[PDB]
Amino acid sequence: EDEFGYSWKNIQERYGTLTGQLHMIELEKGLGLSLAGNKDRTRMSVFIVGIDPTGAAGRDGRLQIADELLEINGQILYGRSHQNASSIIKCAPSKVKIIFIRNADA
Repeated sequence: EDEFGYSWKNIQERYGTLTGQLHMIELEKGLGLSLAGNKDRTRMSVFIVGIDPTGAAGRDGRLQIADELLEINGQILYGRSHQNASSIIKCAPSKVKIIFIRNADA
């Protein structure tokens, strides 16, 4: 585990059954992300719709448009409005840890 209780074992146990590919990354902050989604949708509840190419996420280069955000710093993002998820991200300290899933055709 890290400070949020995150390990690859743990996150695989929680989310390993979802269709798509699970990821976890750490970034230093802002992140320069635009989010969209629907609170009540059962997949794609909060997802990335924009990445500032000059901001922390863009420079890092691992996050991609349409990536579905599950958690940041121990807080669950799905089932909540994208604005609430954006607020959580904005209020977070510099160091962030993000669990997300990517949904490729093939």
